[PDB]
Amino acid sequence: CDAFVGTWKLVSSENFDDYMKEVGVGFATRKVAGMAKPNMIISVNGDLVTIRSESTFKNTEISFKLGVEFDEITADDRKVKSIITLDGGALVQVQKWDGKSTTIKRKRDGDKLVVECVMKGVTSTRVYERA
Amino acid sequence: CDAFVGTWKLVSSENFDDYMKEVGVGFATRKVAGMAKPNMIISVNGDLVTIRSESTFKNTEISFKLGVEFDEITADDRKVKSIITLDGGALVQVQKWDGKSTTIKRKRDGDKLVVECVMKGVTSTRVYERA
Repeated sequence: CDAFVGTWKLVSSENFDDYMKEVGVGFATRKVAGMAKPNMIISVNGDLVTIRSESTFKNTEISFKLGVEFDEITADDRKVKSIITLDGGALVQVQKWDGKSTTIKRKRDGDKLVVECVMKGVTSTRVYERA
Repeated sequence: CDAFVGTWKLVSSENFDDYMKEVGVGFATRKVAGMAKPNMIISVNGDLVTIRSESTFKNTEISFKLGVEFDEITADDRKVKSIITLDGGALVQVQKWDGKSTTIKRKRDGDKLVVECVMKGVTSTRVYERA
């Protein structure tokens, strides 16, 4: 929502390759993804929130209503069911596929946007600043 | 053999966490191993070559005759069958366990010692200089 709207550029990443390993992403896609460093663009229109990621490798885009489950195809090409809710001022996303699940939390920290992704006890943290 | 004897200290590493992932090493051991940066000490006595790795985490040591298969327990605790031969001036090691195999090549490059480890198309390169 409002505090999230804008274009954000990646400043740092911790354990992202390890998170992708746990999600089962293959070596080549982990390599392209780790080189890509995508921007994040968030915008809101009525009750629909859009989150777009743009890079040379892949652009992704999801538009959703908070609290309504929807189909998402991830950058690493998983087809998942996602639900995003607003809790404690953070956007909390749960993605479920093949009996597995991962949580992606997007939260404000100071003037930054922090994305935390958790897959079975492995946590990755990516920090973004406004472009 | 002679060009290999001495104590060597790690200068750089490329793709080692990715190699350990392919060998099936778990997150915590990959983390301790990636932090450890072990020295390598090689010595020869008669027809027995000893290669020792020393770190805060684990010290490992193998003594072997070139061309004779032997039992090795790796730093990540796999129990493997190893054979090391001298080919083209490089020590070439093959480790086999549970129907899998990986090759570790130790070769001189200039004044450096280069260790290349290959597991199903993922290659890691570590470069050492004399201590």
